[PDB]
Amino acid sequence: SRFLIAEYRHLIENPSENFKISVNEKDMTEWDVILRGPPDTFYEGGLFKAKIAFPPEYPYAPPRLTFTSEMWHPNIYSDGKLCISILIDTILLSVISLLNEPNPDSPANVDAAKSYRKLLYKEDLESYPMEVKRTVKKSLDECSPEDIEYFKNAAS
Repeated sequence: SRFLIAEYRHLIENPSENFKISVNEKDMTEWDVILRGPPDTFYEGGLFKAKIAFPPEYPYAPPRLTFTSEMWHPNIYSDGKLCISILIDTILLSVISLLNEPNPDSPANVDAAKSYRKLLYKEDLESYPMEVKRTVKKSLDECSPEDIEYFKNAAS
């Protein structure tokens, strides 16, 4: 519980341009994140809620990451599991980077993968982007104006 608590205080002291964290009031072993969609990508105006659940042992076991928000990405499953093994500070900023560079190896969510392939091979130029803009719109709907404040703001 001790590294956690240092990292946690570290992050609250050092607010990030592109994620808010906070402890799950109910569950100590979970942090609620919102990570902002990378600009100049389909995820442009994101704010995607998810949960980092630390197992009992943590440092020994890796933290699990699950999106609350509906996501459209080939590497995120339909339930929002994103298997960390691909690529906390670092982990979030890595996930942000992955949103815009799907990994063609593990195709967690098939529909999103097909859809991305279709964009790449110029078979369908409209779906993948619009499927993301959907999850973006939905995310802001599901986002308290307190939350929306934090971000564009801590961008100056």
